[PDB]
Amino acid sequence: MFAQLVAQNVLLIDGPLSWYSDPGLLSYKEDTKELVVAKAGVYYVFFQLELRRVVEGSGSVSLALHLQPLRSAAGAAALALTVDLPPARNSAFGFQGRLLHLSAGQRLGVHLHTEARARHAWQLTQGATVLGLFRVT
Amino acid sequence: MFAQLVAQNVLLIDGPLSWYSDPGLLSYKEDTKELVVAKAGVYYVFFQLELRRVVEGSGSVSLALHLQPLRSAAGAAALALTVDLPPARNSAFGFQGRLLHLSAGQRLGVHLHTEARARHAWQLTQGATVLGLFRVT
Amino acid sequence: MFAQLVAQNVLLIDGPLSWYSDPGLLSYKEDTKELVVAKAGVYYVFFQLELRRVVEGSGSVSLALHLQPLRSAAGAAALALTVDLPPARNSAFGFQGRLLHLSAGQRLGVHLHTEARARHAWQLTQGATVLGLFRVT
Repeated sequence: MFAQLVAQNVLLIDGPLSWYSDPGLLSYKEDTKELVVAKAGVYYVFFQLELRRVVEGSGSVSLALHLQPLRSAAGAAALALTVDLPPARNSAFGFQGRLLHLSAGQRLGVHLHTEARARHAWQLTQGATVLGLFRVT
Repeated sequence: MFAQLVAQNVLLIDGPLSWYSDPGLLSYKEDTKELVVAKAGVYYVFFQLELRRVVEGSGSVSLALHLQPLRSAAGAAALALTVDLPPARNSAFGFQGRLLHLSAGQRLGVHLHTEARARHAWQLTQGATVLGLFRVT
Repeated sequence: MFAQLVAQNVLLIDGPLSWYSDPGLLSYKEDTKELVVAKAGVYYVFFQLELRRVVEGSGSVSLALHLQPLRSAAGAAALALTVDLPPARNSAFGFQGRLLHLSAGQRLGVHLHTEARARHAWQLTQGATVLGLFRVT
């Protein structure tokens, strides 16, 4: 039991990422942009983000994995990655992984936020933003 | 067979980290600040460190995983992470993982060192320093 | 089914890395500098690169994992890591992992490229460049 998805998005538009199964290799829902877990268990979950400067912009970008229905109003992220974008090093890269208890039926969604002096200046390297997981149980 | 711990420490005081089991989810010893492995085997082991600037400080911070009783006077680290702190990007982040042969009964300890022009200026983001592992055997 | 290799190379010479089994712990071929996979399956594959400034140089360094016989003229990398080297932070570090479908008999090779204003100025920290993997199947 495992999965790996690649993000379609290259432009830095805030909100949830759209995914597609990895060509290289539970299921995805294109309508809500939500991965859904079938088997309950402890999963190793990782994601990865590359950025390329395509110009003189700066700031930071954030990925956050949110689990299904929130189950609290607090809205905590199960996984979160921050990457700073230098002003004029034309690339930036983040990797993070950890163990997660996931429930049978639990939807997963990934959100991108960018607080930058130029959201136009950088963009995601196409094919280089990946969410992967496998069951340790 | 797996585990994941979160560091209590936010202040940058040198010496061994204090841990607690992840709320999200072999055993820990609070007295010596040492995780202890029950089953022998090859484990994937990872740790993760986030830092936040809370001011104009700089330098670097280091995490090192040391295995149990040293078994040599050399004192080599099984796992080690270095993160540089820029002077006035208000955050810094390190992730590292690798495969380790671990012995039944082996204690694990994690040490933090900081060589900085202001140890007061940065601190660990609370909940964001994690040590995790699972058996590949 | 797993493996972990450490790179012999410390100097920043372009081309394929030479490896050796991890002292800490399918097979390696010293003649072609190629790891070879025995059992078919989905593997979690990771690599790691540390760099140390040993002087006033700058630029970037790249690792790329290429799979066996190319099977296309395109020559895409299954795994790729980029690390920028600041001019006068005396260290740099990259980690990346993802899930890969690997074929029985498939050779793996890792290539290092450096585009730098001084390839002489930085070098790989000895023992700190690692390629590891384990089967998720």
